[PDB]
Amino acid sequence: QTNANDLRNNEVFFISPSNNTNKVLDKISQSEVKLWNKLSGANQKWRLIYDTNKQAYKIKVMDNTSLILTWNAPLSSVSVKTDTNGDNQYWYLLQNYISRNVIIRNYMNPNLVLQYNIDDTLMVSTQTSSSNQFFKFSNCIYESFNNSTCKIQTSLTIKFIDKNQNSNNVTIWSWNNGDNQKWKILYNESKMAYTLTCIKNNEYLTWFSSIGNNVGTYRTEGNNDQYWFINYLNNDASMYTISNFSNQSKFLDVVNSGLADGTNVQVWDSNGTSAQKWIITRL
Amino acid sequence: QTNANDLRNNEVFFISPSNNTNKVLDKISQSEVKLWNKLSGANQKWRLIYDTNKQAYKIKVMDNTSLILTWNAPLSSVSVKTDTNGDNQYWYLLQNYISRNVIIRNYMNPNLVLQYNIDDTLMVSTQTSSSNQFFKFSNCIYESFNNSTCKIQTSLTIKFIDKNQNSNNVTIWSWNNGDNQKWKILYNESKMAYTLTCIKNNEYLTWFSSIGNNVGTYRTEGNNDQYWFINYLNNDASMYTISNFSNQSKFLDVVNSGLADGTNVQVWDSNGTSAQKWIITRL
Repeated sequence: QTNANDLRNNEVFFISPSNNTNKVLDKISQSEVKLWNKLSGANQKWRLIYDTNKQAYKIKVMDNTSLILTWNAPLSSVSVKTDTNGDNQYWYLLQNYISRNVIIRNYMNPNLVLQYNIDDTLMVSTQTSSSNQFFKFSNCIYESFNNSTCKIQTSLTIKFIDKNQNSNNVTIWSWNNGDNQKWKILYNESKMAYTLTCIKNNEYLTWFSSIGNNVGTYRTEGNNDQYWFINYLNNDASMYTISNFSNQSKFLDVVNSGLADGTNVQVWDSNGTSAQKWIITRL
Repeated sequence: QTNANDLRNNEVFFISPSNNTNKVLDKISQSEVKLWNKLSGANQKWRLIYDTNKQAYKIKVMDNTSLILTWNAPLSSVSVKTDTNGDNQYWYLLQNYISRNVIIRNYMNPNLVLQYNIDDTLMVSTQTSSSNQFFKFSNCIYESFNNSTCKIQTSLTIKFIDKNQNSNNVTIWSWNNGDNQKWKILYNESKMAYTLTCIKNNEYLTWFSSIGNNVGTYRTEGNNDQYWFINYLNNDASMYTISNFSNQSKFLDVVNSGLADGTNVQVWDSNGTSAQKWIITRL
């Protein structure tokens, strides 16, 4: 139904066993992983990091530890460990087109794939036709927010994305409960990106690409500068970046990290600062 | 760039080694397969037949022999043999999202995948990280006809799809070299189906689906009855079926198999007759 769960570089996923949508791959401690009941905590979320030479991925937990899924060669166990770029920490993600099921096949020893056991433990094993070696990937951000109305807070202070009443200009402002501060998030299948639609005027959060660096709202023309990528912070699934479809380097940004009402929301070159960190919450 | 090469049930493909797009899997004799340089024979074309229970496919050669790709258990050789629905004749097709490369992994013994050797022979083997176990799949019809102008002959007699002068109607007619007998075929990424635009008037071949069985031409609105699926005959890649996106059971049909100039063209329930068999030729 959607291409939003495709195995894209730099997206974040729940990894579930094919036999149970309510369990997910879960970092349970400093080193151990297991299948666990789905709670949508950061320790159940995994960023894919593709290497184009190997055609394989690293699988990184998003609880801010930066640990990656690791085959404990020469044993049959798996863990989460420091990224040392080991062959044993790379995994092919090879997908069945119809069912969407994926094998997670080790790069160092491609005889071996990830397997889930009856008792919810994980291991690597030689390959069989059992469903205990098939997993599904669901994109966390799409699950959280697609076709949903949201408040969007700057990390800098308790202030939200606000469309001006006279202008179509976007600023940060305190919570009014106003429709000018509420945004309908919707994935576009064809662009493979999001629109954010102000509830007040039913138009798209827009980087005015022609004019300069200003972000406001604008007509629903579907121009390139009206589409956005929404991701978690590189290491941390408690906050989000919002970057523009027209230029990936351009991130939604509070001008000069201004803390007060009315301070302008723009796009700015990618920098890692708190000015470009946001908190999207569903209403 | 295109979803047209996706590993769809009931499509026909060239199967290429990842290291060379000019080579394809070729049935060279009654029982043997080998990589060969890409030519135009139906012995280099393979239909996928998916089993929902197995999550795997049979891979059927299209030279009208009906033979399918077979692991010669317990040896390491492969061949083409009579379809017995053997576990050794089913193959998982598991694909890498970014590169589009596919492993061809045996259902009976999933330790084993198809491998191409430097001498162009094929075998099965335990899995490695080598490019010699990665294949590309290219949809033959898309490669043959996308964005090209074609003539379309009924199998019944040497006559062609023809938009009449005085109406929107389509019939079969003897060849005039007329613009009204020429059809631009173009795949639509969203619909995952083709349009056929009459060169004379820039209109889509269209089933008038609200009011009867008639096929003619109509304005480029992009309605469901203006899109078509183009496939080879189930067994035989010298001829084609053309069926309607609106309702897949409705196939392009020469009314009552009339052989004469002006015989109407319609859609009709799938029945395997010569009236529903066409010959598409690129001009």
